[PDB]
Amino acid sequence: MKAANASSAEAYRVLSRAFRFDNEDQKLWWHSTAPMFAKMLETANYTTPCQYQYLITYKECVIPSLGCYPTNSAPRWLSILTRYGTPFELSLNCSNSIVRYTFEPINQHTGTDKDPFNTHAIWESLQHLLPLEKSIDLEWFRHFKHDLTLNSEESAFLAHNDRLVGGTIRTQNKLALDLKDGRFALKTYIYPALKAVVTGKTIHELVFGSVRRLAVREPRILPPLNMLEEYIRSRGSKSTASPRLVSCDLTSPAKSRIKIYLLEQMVSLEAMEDLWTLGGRRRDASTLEGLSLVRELWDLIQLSPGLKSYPAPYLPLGVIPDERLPLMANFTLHQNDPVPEPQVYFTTFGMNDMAVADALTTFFERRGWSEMARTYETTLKSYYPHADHDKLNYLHAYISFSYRDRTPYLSVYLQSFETGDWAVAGVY
Amino acid sequence: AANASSAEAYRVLSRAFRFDNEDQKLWWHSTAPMFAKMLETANYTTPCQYQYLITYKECVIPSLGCYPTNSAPRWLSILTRYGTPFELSLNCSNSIVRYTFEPINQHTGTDKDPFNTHAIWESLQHLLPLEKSIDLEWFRHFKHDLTLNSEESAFLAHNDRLVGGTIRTQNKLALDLKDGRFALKTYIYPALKAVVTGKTIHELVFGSVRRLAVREPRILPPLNMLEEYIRSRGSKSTASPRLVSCDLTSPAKSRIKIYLLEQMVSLEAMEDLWTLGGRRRDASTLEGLSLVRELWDLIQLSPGLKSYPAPYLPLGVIPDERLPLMANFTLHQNDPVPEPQVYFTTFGMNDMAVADALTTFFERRGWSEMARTYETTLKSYYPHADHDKLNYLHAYISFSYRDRTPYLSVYLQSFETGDW
Ligand SMILES: N[C@@H](Cc1c[nH]c2ccccc12)C(=O)O
Ligand SMILES: N[C@@H](Cc1c[nH]c2ccccc12)C(=O)O
Ligand SMILES: CC(C)=CCSP(=O)(O)OP(=O)(O)O
Ligand SMILES: CC(C)=CCSP(=O)(O)OP(=O)(O)O
Repeated sequence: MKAANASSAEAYRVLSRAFRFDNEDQKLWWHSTAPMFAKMLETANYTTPCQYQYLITYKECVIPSLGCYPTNSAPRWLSILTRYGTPFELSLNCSNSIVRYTFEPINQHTGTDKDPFNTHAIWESLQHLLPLEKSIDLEWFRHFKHDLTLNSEESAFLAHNDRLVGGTIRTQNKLALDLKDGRFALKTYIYPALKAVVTGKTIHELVFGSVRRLAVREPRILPPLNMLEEYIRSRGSKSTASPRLVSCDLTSPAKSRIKIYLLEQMVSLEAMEDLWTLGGRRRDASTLEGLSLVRELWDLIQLSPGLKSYPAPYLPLGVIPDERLPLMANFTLHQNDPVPEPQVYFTTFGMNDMAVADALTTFFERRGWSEMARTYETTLKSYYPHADHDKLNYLHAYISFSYRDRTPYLSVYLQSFETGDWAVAGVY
Repeated sequence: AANASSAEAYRVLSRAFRFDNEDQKLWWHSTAPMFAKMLETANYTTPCQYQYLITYKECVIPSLGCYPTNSAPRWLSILTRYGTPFELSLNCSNSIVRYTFEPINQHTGTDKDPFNTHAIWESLQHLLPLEKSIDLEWFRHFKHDLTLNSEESAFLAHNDRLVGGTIRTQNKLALDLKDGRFALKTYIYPALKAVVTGKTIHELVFGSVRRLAVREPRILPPLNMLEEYIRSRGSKSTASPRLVSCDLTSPAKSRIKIYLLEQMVSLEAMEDLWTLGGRRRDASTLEGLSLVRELWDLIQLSPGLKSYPAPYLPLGVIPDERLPLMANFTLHQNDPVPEPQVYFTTFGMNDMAVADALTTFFERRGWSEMARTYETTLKSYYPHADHDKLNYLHAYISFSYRDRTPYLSVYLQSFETGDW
């Protein structure tokens, strides 16, 4: 019985017939990622015009910022975005059927001596996106980018001394788009790790210092920021959780979230709960309903528990993972709520994909997400229709969970590379 | 322009050798150019070069498992950060080439031997007839006490939640190649023993040496001192027992070396290991301490507490990590004080910088040849590498100060060398 194949997605096929590509890399990027992208839009019930709209913006504004087509045979920028270092990833917000994607902007100067840590390329991507969406605001972006990524002089200093960082993934910042309502919302992610190296500060001081400075002009972010920092400090100097990155929405400050992400090396339900409740600071009924769903997801997904080291910096393409990763959580500073809001990440990368898709579909059924439950596995398989589906262990990078307005919110972050007809065209 | 693949013994043996599978052939071409070039530059005689390379090819290569690639199942050895089961070291102070490997056979990693506790017996069987001075008395003792038996293996295999991402290596062998003969050593990793028995690695190792000391009372004093030193570091010590080695030679000639992993990478940490927390303060200890400090100053290890790294790295992935220090303490039967050897763990550091540090140290000791040829030879092992960007060749530099002689070895990535 012939099976569904994302390369048959009509919007993918039509756009392929329409599009001008002026280099090979972009063309490869399009054919590598668009089948899954178009198929995901379709199955998430985006109207046909919206499928076209989003795939065109992606092709015209984003693909030219994904650098050369990734192979193991030629140099490429390795992005912190995925374990394979590819600078593009789709996520399906399953609870709302919203498609999002994240990319790390890369341009000609990325990784050359003019931008050895890729701290400049993001401006050029913003330049292409800004005219498309009136609501895009860069005020907070500029602030965090200035405080938390390498400037030019820090870059040249670290490039000369790059013995200090060896094989460190260099990503400074990434952008993501939430696709909704014929519009998009823009988000950024900023990785202060190398900024920490060069300033001799810790990522925590950088992140919290920058947010405090911002709270001078935006006092409403201060109360959740204070609670967050008190929670972190309370975990002590041997905490298994450490600040890793910060995100904010690129819209007006009044509407923008700041999200502070902790890497949590202890994979256990207890560690997850502690993050969820900020060590028992959140005891409200809403938190507790959310908590029952965290526990349910924990029990379905069956992550391998225990302390997890940092993984190998990246996996070459084609390499089957043999690893399990730290959890993650972010804490959102809402301006209308004094208590930071958590979102937790079940880091499934390396786990059996069909098992994980089964855990997901069970969770979907239980939530009454009838259609999600019905279509999820079939659709997932269609993204990689030539794979040995039962042996895949690298599609599901993360499952997110938060509980917003008494509403379960879940996204899956999926390997997004060499999809559809591409493939034909020990210790765990 | 030097290239290890031009090494004559490697070229000539490559014309001579029968290989019965691809894996052994790949292993030979992957490792032999560096191994032959290393023997050449360490001034081994032509006959020794051939002799060591042949025994290596015939007795050892068939025990290295499938050729390591990222795209097929292989045994992941603790021996290297890439899980490859072969590594050459050069004892720079004596020009002695040594190598370590983890025996692997057909049953390794299967339900007949899921933790690779049996393969070693087969490798020993191949080596024994070549070296009369091999003795297994202490080896049998330690392996018995410190590695999984068949029963514990099946239990652990059925309960591998208890293992998780842990590298499973039970035991390794090393050959010191001197004077047309070789001395055999073993390294025994009691980590999984500890899981199944409920013992700490400390209890296992010290318990095992104490049971041995019944038959060999002379090892007891340095063992008591080592243990008193370790106990003195308390339950939150950043140093803990990791492995044990002994020579596979007659007990009267055999050293037992107990290894501590030291997560605190600092000069202070290294000095404390060197002097066993101030218990060693004789002139010879202090002379050695000077050299330790000088090495410290030259090598410039990234200081601070180092976490356990990823269990292993995929081949081809350059590291971004810095690792704990190591030290071993030797129990000599004629000396009541355990003798330390410390390890500067350079893995992940810029290799040319480390090579420059080493060259300077060689100069200062007047190892004038060592200093002249080291960088050149090192480059010739990986002649197509972007040498200045390499940060994974030097795994470790060892140092001890033996009968008032500086003793130094470098442990080097030994994989895909020469014209690979
Ligand atoms: N790979 C990222 C985590 C991540 C996965 N998907 C993402 C999408 C957007 C931002 C971050 C992510 C990290 O290690 O930190
Ligand atoms: N890889 C070993 C240390 C080591 C490096 N080279 C060696 C050679 C022989 C024995 C041990 C080693 C460990 O992690 O414990
Ligand atoms: C998967 C990880 C670690 C980060 C991305 S979180 P995100 O911005 O996608 O979160 P939301 O869009 O707010 O759900
Ligand atoms: C490099 C590490 C951690 C261990 C091996 S020590 P070794 O047996 O090679 O030391 P010697 O041969 O006694 O100098």
